[PDB]
Amino acid sequence: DVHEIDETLEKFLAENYTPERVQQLADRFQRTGFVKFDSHMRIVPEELITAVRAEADRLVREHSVVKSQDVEQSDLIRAVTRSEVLLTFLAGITRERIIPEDERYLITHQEFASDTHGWHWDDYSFAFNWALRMPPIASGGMVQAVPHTHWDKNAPRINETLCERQIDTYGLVSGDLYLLRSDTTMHRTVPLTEDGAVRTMLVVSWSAERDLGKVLTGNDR
Amino acid sequence: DVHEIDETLEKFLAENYTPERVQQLADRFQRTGFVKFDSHMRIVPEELITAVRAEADRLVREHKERRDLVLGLSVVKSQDVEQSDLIRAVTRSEVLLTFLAGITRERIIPEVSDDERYLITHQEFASGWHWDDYSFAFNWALRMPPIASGGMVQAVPHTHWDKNAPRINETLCERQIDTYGLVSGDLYLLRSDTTMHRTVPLTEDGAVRTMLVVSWSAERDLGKVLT
Amino acid sequence: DVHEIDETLEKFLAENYTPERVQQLADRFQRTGFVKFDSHMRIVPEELITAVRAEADRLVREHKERRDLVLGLSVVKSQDVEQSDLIRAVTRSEVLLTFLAGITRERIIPEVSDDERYLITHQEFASGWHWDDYSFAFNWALRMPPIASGGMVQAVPHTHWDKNAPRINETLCERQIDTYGLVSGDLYLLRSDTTMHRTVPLTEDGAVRTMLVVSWSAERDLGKVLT
Amino acid sequence: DVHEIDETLEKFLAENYTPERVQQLADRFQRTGFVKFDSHMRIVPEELITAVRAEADRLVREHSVVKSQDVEQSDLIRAVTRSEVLLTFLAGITRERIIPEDERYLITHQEFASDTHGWHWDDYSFAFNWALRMPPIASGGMVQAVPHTHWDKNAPRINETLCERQIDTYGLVSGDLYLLRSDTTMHRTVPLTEDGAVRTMLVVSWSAERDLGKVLTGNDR
Repeated sequence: DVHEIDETLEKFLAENYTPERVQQLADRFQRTGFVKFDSHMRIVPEELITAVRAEADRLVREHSVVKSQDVEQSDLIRAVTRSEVLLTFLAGITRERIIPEDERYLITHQEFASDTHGWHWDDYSFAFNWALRMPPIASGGMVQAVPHTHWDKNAPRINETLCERQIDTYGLVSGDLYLLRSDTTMHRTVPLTEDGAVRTMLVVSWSAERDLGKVLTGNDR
Repeated sequence: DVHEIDETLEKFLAENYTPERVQQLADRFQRTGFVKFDSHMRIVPEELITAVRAEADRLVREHKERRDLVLGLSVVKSQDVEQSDLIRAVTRSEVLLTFLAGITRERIIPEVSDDERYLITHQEFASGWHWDDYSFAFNWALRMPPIASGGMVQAVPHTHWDKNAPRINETLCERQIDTYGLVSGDLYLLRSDTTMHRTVPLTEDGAVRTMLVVSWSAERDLGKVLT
Repeated sequence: DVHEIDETLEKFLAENYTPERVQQLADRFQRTGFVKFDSHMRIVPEELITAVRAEADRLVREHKERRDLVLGLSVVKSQDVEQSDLIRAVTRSEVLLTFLAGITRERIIPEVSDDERYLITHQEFASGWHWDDYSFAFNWALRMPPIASGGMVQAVPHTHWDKNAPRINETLCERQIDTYGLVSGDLYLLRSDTTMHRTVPLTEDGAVRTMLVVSWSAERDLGKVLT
Repeated sequence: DVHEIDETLEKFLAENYTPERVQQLADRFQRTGFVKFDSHMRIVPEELITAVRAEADRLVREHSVVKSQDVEQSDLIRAVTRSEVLLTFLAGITRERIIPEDERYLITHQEFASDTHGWHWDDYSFAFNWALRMPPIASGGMVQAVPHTHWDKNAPRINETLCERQIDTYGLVSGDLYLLRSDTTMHRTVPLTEDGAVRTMLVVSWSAERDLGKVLTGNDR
């Protein structure tokens, strides 16, 4: 199945997306920092999600959090998460070039009550996440997002940021994907409420031109 | 002071509120379920807040001592709070209640099932989402930790408590959360039956949070009990 | 049909609404001042809408003829609309009113000063922001032009009419405007005393807009008159 | 006074703005498409606004709308609206390079009832506008804005856009300036309600890198 992934996605995307539909998602992505690809808005065909899930549960059995270099050992994940077809398509949503170049990958695995990935920003512009396994909404695990913010590393003022803004909450079901503007959207996961609530996330980090400019200047400018 | 309290409050409110300001607050209360009375919007003069804080501190210390002397987050129950003449006077003031009814835009009935008229909570160590059974909560944030330590109030207005399926997390997925920072001495009025609300957990021991909570009914709550 | 109307409406509502759906609409009505009953949320069956549209068309044509025969945007006044048995039956239906009171979460009183119980407007040529004096407007968008021609409803909830200084444009600067597209046959319920609202101007001759407007009171409107 | 404008603005901005304040305005600009520089948030000292006003009323006396090449004849307006100090400062708000390069300038002048500049988008990323004269709010003339939208030139669907979004309204007083993200914020002016309501606007259009890329590709990509 390898190397044919490109044609498989180019066909799937071309059949399911008009340019106008992509521009509506671009509007939503700019407004909210967040686009969810659920069963009503698939971006990757179901067979490849089951495959990526299979690869992730295998890497989880040798962890919980799986660090980037371990995740990078999967050839399927590298092929999908760097597919020029997928990156070009998603740049219609970001309305800017995506640069798939560090901590490139990560697999979170939550299970015990109060499991959380607390409020934070990331140093890169984009997060492309696969919610391979998600507990029911009542068990927690939703993503929460505060767009149009920024990380002041000398005084992040997370709680004062919440007082100035409204929090969006996104429920996820197993197999959902989502794109996040991870540098200006403060985000977190909702703590798990039960033990035995399995939450497995593949996180993929990409850059924009602004992230290359920050590297070249060593400065937020 | 006794009936001097009502005279003090009437003069303070008359000196500080225009009809237009009251209507602006009423618009905010309908829109958000929440109105904060802070240093830029006092409703009770600062001298009375200090006195109410002293009374709440006394009740908390006495409650803690009595508990220690019997049993070996503290919560002062309604009947114990009610014994404070000062707290009873300010929180049942005809002047304050009538003023606030201009913001609720409906009658406030200072009657609730006795066990939940009043409450004082005092939190000293790091330690959820709900609705109440009555329309109004009038809360005195007598002592608040830094915003950075937590303790904010969060609110989701225009919701409802389905007692058979509360669906808190599904409600969060459909709505946006508002967060309100408080500092010591702030008061707030909350539409507690249609605003899903919680206290933000404190994330640091030694952050002290002392709240006086007062529950009031509206006409809908009387009817609900009757049917 | 006569009392067959109430039986038809009861069965239609019972078949199409769960308690959870009604509470969701009540949450939306409190939050936005507005609930649209469109093809995905019918409240009156389509056959009755067609019949009400035919009656409104008749009243408009008869009104226009009578005016032409005396004098040489048409507006059918309340007393003339009231003569339609069909329109009177559907708009005063105990079944419909009781159902909608689940969305308002308060009693609906189908009484208003007689001159403004009912209204039919009919607009045929290209041609403002206000509040009403009563809590509820139940509107039948019987004929609507394309959205591109205008005719939407815009709304700013959680406001109030200061009759001495309405300050429409200053209100707009403080709030966000909601816009609702309508197609022929849509109905909507509006909290007309706290939602500043307008019809979007039609920007094309030959775009036809026919509306049946019904005003209802809440308990606050009875009290307001009495005081 | 000419040529000293740079130092005059560099001093004024450095005394009145911390980097943190600029980043809060950046957050607001991304969220809303709109930052207002009123008496509480001046960007240009009062003496230069009175001067620019003086120049604009003169150009208005020989118009109403004053086209770009006529406006360009004013040396003061060119100096201020291309000041490297101002452009560099404002790029802290846009969080991207501003390119002051076509219809570079425009002076609208409204006066009779129902005067309006109807709903539209612009072809450039930024509008830097000077509300030199504004009637009272009750006479109209406010700016209205719908951010996170886009101009589909084959079917702009303005009214359907309003049905999907909320409208922001910004009141302006004489001397207010504002920065607008003019390509993704649908915008208009509120029609004047009285005759003799004088509304004089200087509009300055700037590009971003995305606008140069659209030129080079002839395409929205």
